[PDB]
Amino acid sequence: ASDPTVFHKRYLKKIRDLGEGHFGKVSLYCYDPTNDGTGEMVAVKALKSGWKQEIDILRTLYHEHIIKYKGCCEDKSLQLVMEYVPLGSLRDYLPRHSIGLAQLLLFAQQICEGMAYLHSQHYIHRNLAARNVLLDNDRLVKIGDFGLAKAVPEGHEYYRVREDGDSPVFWYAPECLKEYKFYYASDVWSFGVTLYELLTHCDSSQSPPTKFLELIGIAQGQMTVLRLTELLERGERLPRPDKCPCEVYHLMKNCWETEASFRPTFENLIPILKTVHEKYH
Ligand SMILES: CC(C)[C@H](C)n1cc(-c2cc(C(C)(C)O)n(C)n2)c2[nH]nc(N)c2c1=O
Repeated sequence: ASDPTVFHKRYLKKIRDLGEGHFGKVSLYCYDPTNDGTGEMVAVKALKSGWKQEIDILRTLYHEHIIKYKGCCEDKSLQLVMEYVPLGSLRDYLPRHSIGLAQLLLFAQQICEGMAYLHSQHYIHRNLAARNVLLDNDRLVKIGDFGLAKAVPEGHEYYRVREDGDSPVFWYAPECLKEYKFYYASDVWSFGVTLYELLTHCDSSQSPPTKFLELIGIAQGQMTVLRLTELLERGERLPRPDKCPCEVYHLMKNCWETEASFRPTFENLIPILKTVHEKYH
């Protein structure tokens, strides 16, 4: 008799490494607390100011399309225990599997469902990329890696953070690149980029950073963020992917409205994506 959210190191046996989450390596573990021979698979992220904020946030969320908090283990450091999403990320999935257009439109829809909820709870994700969206057994999107997620203070529209280390700047709106201000609408921009990725089946050669650097026309370096910002401010965007319908590119372009106030909300995007998914099913 005790708290299920408390995980004990003696019953966690590591199967393998899964990947590098932002601010923490994720691994796969078998948790057999009752020694019944089977236990359960779980994902475990090792964390070292806001270095716990991913646990603080993710434990307050309950939704089918957001990866589910299970508990913690601190037997200095901390291990976030999450559900194991067994098919991994879309970035590594889509290039290795054949996937139709409607199925892609359905993954996009699910992301919006999860993100509408997230924003309702007054959080921003700040890391919405195909790489951080995971598939379960039924090919259901679970949104993951809340390493950069923040609580938007109440009454406010954005949150200001200048990340001392790496961040996904090729998924980031100009206000993010320029003012380090992250609105709810900024996550919609990232979703837009995430949908571009979907439709390119995450071909690395067509990936947002590959594309954006070609368009900038200058080699990667200290001035890139500035040039990317000036490029996006001139209204250039990622190209319509091959065999992507015009109507679906328009959706991406609307999520890519330069000024953040003119972008769709995740609420607004849900009916639209259902209707467009229907049209191509
Ligand atoms: C969201 C990413 C950044 C992290 C690393 N991540 C990865 C996985 C995963 C990775 C794989 C492979 C294909 C082997 O690399 N699989 C099958 N699953 C995973 N599963 N469940 C989770 N919560 C979870 C996760 O967070």
